[PDB]
Amino acid sequence: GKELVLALYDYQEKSPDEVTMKKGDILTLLNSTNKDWWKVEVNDRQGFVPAAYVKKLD
Repeated sequence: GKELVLALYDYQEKSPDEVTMKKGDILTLLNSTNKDWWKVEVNDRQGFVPAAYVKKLD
């Protein structure tokens, strides 16, 4: 019942509520209620990244 997404691109956080990811990272999806920005967990950090830059795996 987990929810994982694949990072399709690098993304560097540009705001306090964003988080950085590297292409190929496997992120835990926390909140996908917004169509443009998804909240994800990238290890010990959480924050928003662009929804289009990740892909649901499950």
